Amino acid sequence: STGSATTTPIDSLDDAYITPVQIGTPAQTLNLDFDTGSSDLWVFSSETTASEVDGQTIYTPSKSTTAKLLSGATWSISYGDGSSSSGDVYTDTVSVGGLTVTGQAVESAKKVSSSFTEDSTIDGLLGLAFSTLNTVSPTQQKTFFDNAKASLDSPVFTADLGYHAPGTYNFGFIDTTAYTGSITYTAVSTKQGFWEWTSTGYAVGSGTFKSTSIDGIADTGTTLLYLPATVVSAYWAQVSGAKSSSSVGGYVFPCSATLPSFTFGVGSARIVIPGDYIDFGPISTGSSSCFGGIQSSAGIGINIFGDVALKAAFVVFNGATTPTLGFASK
Repeated sequence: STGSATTTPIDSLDDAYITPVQIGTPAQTLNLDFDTGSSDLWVFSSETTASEVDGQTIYTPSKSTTAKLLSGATWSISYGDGSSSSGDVYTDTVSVGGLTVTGQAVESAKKVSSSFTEDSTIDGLLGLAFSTLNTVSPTQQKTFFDNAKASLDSPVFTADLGYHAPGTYNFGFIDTTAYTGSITYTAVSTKQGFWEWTSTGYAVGSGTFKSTSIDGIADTGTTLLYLPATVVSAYWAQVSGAKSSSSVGGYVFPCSATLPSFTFGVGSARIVIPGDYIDFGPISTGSSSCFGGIQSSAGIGINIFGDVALKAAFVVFNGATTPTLGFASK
């Protein structure tokens, strides 16, 4: 089997991407944030504290003939950005882009943090990291991909995120028309439960490539590119007037600037992030200070190849017995 679904930016800045997911019978379609940095499929629901729902579409398990309470199971997750959610668990039929999993754990939120409430466009998350990170207790549950894997034509999914435009998540096949040149594959460590890999270096603009190992994760659920402070300083040093602002929470730059590109290495291959992808717009409405899309990972504890990086590539998440990641230009 295969599946293919379009993923759409939630706003004009590509702050996140949503993908329609069918849950239950008859189908209830929710728009979920596909997150290769976590491993829980959770949704706003009829059980979510009413004051914490503001515009989201909810899953109502009582209206699904295939929903079953997973008795005694609870979940609770805290994300790197300090957001959180928790609740109980149903199993139900879940389909993405024509690919169907029966008996998928659907984690129903009883509580969500303010950042989730305030984002009316995101109805929940669909985790695509390794199932070892799943938070369901006392019986850990599998991700949608893990459940689908054996049925797929090939045990892979691909992320093809757009810049200020829709893109595609495919399951079970590699669309050879969706990228240019060749796909370069690189090793993954699953030790921390992430799609963790090592970039071979970087360049800023038309500058020389610096060969250096940068361990990080491929994370579709993180907006920005978070890299070591040395790398980030080298980038922003090429933008007149750019500075790190403790009050704003990262590097800002004059909105009048033209940003240089940023290149990252994948083995001997190179992925080029155009400068425009690094512009996240005014820090507040009407400001001439703009927020940067490349930020320091210092104090996160891990480097994160988030959407800023991934949207410059066609990315293969190869879930074979020994997982790997593939990157191609597009």
